[PDB]
Amino acid sequence: MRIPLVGKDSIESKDIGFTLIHEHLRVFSEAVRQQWPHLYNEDEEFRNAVNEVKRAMQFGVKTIVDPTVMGLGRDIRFMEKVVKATGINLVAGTGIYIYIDLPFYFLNRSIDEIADLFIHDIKEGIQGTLNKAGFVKIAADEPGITKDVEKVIRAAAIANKETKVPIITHSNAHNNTGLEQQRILTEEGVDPGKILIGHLGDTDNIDYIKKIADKGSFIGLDRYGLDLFLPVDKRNETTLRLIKDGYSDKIMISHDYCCTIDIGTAKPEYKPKLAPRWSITLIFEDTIPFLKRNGVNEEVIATIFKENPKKFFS
Amino acid sequence: MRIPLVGKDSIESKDIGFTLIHEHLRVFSEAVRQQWPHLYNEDEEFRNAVNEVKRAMQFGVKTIVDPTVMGLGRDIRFMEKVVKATGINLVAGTGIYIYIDLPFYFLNRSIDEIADLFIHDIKEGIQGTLNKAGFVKIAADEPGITKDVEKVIRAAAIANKETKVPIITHSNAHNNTGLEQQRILTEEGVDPGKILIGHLGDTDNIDYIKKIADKGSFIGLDRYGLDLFLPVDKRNETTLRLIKDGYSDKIMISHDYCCTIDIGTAKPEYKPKLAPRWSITLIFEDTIPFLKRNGVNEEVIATIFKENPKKFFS
Ligand SMILES: [Co+2]
Ligand SMILES: [Co+2]
Ligand SMILES: [Fe+2]
Ligand SMILES: [Fe+2]
Repeated sequence: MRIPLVGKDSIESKDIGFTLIHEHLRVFSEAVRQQWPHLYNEDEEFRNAVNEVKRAMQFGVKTIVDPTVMGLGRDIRFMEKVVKATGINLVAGTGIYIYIDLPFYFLNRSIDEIADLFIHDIKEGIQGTLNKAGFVKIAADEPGITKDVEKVIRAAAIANKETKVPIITHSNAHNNTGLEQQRILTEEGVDPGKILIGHLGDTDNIDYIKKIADKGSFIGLDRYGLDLFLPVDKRNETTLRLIKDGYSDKIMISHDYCCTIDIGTAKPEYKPKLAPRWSITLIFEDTIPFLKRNGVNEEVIATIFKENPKKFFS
Repeated sequence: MRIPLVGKDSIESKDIGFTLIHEHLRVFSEAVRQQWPHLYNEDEEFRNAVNEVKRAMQFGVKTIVDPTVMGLGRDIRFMEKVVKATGINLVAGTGIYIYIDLPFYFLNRSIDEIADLFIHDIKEGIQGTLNKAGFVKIAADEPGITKDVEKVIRAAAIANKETKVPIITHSNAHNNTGLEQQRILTEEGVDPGKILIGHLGDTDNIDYIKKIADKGSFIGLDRYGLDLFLPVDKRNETTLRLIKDGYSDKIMISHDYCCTIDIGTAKPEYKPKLAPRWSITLIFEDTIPFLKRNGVNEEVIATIFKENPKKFFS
């Protein structure tokens, strides 16, 4: 009776268990898939998602939070089927993922109208189902905090204030967008501890990363495996340094893995150089063992993957 | 047989008859409708489109060309439903409607891959049906010819050269985008006579409009009713001037009417202010009568609404 789950009764936050806070069962461009269905294979997508979730569960993952929202091809019914086939705790979200402008629908519509969409998903349910959103996802990237990006951020703040769900962000680690997202959300009255500023693991600039944590928000070291953003070894070094400097209670770790994704960058022939070891279980194979043999106590692991998510959703 | 029609056998261009070259049965943002179905009412959308098309047919319209493509919510099955209900000849298109960047799908994809999508729709069919595209639609607006906009234009050229279908554009009448579209397409080897440069009726700058006509392309005086872009009377004066100057061989006229559109700008409360007399039959009620009492004969009306679309699709 707190965190809504796809295809299940809602759960208390104290019962979330070991959590992967940022993974995607499937990502696609809504307009492309609608216009050219021949490009997609739902059987393969389902197979890939089920296989990955099953392996995560074998490593002890109890809950997966999937920030696929408008602009990334959120499909609650696809998510339902994956849950059915695996028994995973899956937290679905609402929100809008844009880099520049909103869809034309939003021309001459207020921030209130946008927030209403989020509240609908949180209180009523997603895409005509009774599966409810457990959080709001927003984005900004290379283009910075544009007018429309800002509208979406302020709409997310309204939704959090009304429903108490936390906010997960996508940011670009190199241009201050994460710090700006946090600033705007907190100014709108969002509790800093209800914000996860995403993709900060894409940089080794620990001074910037600590600024965000210092202002009270979780920091997303959340793209493990995506070497094109930052290699695994450098991520590991950065994660280890943050832990040693006392930032464990702010750290969240994940892969941002896409069991299937439709962008051209994700073509199989680019995998070897861009993301050779990227999968939903890389941290069990590399990161966690690495931390443990570099003096990191098990209590820190519990904090990052259990306590922090519990707090985020409380 | 030459021009494919939705839900009908293809027709020869000589049988196209009185044509509205740019009208929309329904426009929506794909991602918004997919994520928040509660905002839409397909019954109402269907009724609106059927009612408008029936009135157009009563006034002698034989064929409607509907350039709703990716980015505007093309839905071939909705189009089929309207054809069945009305008996209209409906030409559907392929293409991409963007102002700034392509959907993320297109990250690291070639211009050829884009063209392949268009060729698929033209040669195989649209959205898994046997209804084929009869033209390619591209756009550019206030942001100008961005890198991604330019890719789409060049993709349209490949599609035209390969399949001979014509190209219809959306442009901004005030920033030279129409002229640039024409230049890029012709430089790629597209026959200027297979291009309609759209939304030129949004300006009363006849020197600009004539520049495009002189270069061999049709000029889209195609937003009659949309006063916020240019009021009916000034459009009429511009149209009449171009006709008196001898340009009826390049003129195409339409409303760009949307029987339903989901953008906030089109909320009913704004209609009286922005587009009070906008509908799919305005040119029958105002424009054509206006031209006639200004000495324009039935032959010129025939050239614009029958002969020009015939040539365009030949
Ligand atoms: Co992201
Ligand atoms: Co247009
Ligand atoms: Fe993500
Ligand atoms: Fe249009």
